[PDB]
Amino acid sequence: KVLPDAQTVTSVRHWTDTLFSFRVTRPQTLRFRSGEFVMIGLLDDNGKPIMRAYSIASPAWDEELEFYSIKVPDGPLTSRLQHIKVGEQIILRPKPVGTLVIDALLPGKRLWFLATGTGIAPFASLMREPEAYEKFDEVIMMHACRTVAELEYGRQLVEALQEDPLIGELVEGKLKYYPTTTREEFHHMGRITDNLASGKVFEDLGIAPMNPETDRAMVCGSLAFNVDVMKVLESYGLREGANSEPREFVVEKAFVGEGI
Ligand SMILES: Cc1cc2nc3c(=O)[nH]c(=O)nc-3n(C[C@H](O)[C@H](O)[C@H](O)COP(=O)(O)OP(=O)(O)OC[C@H]3O[C@@H](n4cnc5c(N)ncnc54)[C@H](O)[C@@H]3O)c2cc1C
Repeated sequence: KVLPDAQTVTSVRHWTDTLFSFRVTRPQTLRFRSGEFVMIGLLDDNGKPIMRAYSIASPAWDEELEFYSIKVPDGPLTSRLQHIKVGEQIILRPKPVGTLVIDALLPGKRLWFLATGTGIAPFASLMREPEAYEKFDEVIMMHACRTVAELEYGRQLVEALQEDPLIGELVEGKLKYYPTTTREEFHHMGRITDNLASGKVFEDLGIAPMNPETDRAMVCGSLAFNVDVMKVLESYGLREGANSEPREFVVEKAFVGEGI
């Protein structure tokens, strides 16, 4: 059974028939930076581990670890994981890594989180990271999904941040949220690549145009989504970097392959 690096589910919350979030106890010695991912999983029928990469959806200070997950019909992990219940366990490898970290960027004045689908997961972490509002004056969350229902987890998160009297102040008109659908009717629509290139996002939010001097960005989507967004960023004069030589943006795959 689930014994290796076992942690315990403390809460579960379903959002759509393809999306759910959950939280589990944190390993005692685990330390990470907001944005990083880890390996989790469950045993298959024969007792073999089914391991998968997951961004930690909670910020570094949170006492429990949060995850925002797809539900793949017939997906080896999530076909099983979607039916997880409080009190049940999961395997968790306490080896955080990744390049969606503030340290992997040149310091600047504005920070952009550019995501689609479950790619908002590392930004559910980072948007709740103190350092994000310390090192930057403005934090822009662009989230693009096909439907209004897929935006809800993210929408509730940002609502909680903007309303809470304490955080609401600490995040003093710094956090800007721009959700869009690409298929379903919604007050705000369009692909991140198009809304960034056209300059429409700037008019809607009422913000200064993208500037390589000051703007820094993180991209988390399908490989296809990362490619297109890289181009638009580079058109603005921003260059890809990392911990080795930090520049103005970083990208990570929300998953491998084509996507649900
Ligand atoms: C760096 C990294 C971070 C990741 N973070 C998350 C995360 O926080 N939340 C999460 O749900 N998944 C995340 N993924 C994907 C995750 O590792 C698994 O692929 C996922 O749990 C589904 O596993 P499965 O075995 O059920 O399906 P798989 O056998 O892994 O894949 C089945 C198919 O479903 C599609 N798919 C898989 N994951 C997604 C996704 N998240 N969104 C849309 N389509 C998908 C792909 O087309 C894939 O071909 C991440 C992947 C990487 C590489």
